[PDB]
Amino acid sequence: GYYYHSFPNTVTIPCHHIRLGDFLMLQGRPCQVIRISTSNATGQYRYLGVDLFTKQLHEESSFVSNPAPSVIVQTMLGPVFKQYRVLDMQGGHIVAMTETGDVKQSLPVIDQSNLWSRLSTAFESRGSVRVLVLNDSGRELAVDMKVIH
Repeated sequence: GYYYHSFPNTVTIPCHHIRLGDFLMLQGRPCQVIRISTSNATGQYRYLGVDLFTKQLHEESSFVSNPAPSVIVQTMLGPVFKQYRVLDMQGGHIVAMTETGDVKQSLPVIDQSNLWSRLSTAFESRGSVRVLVLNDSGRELAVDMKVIH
């Protein structure tokens, strides 16, 4: 929103800031966007994405909000990520630890954009590596990485 005018574990993203490859909630599912089009009927943006967990395709159109006179905004929802430290890497999954010390013994890593390989080289050469983590009804998934500098 803004000052208050408004547009779970999701943030509102204006559509002009959405690009191919971004993660969005489509039909309630975390997806990587693979196509952006415009509806002939409504003129709104339409998003086609691949579910990060199930790999199924989902489509959803933007939501048009009009919170104030002459303010008209198309938005989608994106997921909120958690950042965990990486303590160990064993056979496609990692031992991670949260900001408060909570150990996650077997966190799977998404098979996407060479993440396991990029994570391993960054881990091999550990303290500065973080994983970005999404949750699907209790199921956590490492979907990206970050080296803190």
